[PDB]
Amino acid sequence: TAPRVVRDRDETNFHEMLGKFRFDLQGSFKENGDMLRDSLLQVGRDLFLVGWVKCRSRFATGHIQGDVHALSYMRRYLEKHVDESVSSVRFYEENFGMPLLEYERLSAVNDFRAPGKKQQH
RNA sequence: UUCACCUAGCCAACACGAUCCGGUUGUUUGGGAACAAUUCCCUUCUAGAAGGGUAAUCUAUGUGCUAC
Repeated sequence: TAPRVVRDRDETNFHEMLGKFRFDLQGSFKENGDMLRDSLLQVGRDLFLVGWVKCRSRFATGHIQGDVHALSYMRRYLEKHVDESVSSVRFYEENFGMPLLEYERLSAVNDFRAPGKKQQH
């Protein structure tokens, strides 16, 4: 687990680093956010996403991790290239350069609560 | 492909694998139950006749009875 202090430069290692994404969406969505979740999953597979994501009617956040260069494209896609209406984009934290990764597969957390408890809640 | 999340609610006979045990550890030829009164008649033989017995209990599935 050698840090970037060993010899990363602009020759060949400039595109050999990992990190975490930074995004926090907020605003109303069509139906219950089904369109946004489906669109994000298809694009995420092409970029070989590892982290997870959360989608809902209003709340939309998550933690996405991957390559330093791969995540750069997603920043522009999820800021202007949005078919739905977006109010504003927030940020929580970011970090570039880290040995190995935490997650292994891309998945979206969905509300699988039973319908019986929905009325009580 | 809810690869997710707790398990006093799993197989060692699909397979890998911690420890004990080591059956020339394989092969040739066979078997692996529920149903006995023998070809019964001095009337008959190269064109049809007389006798066949374990009645012990459950679960899951096809199939039947309806008008005086």
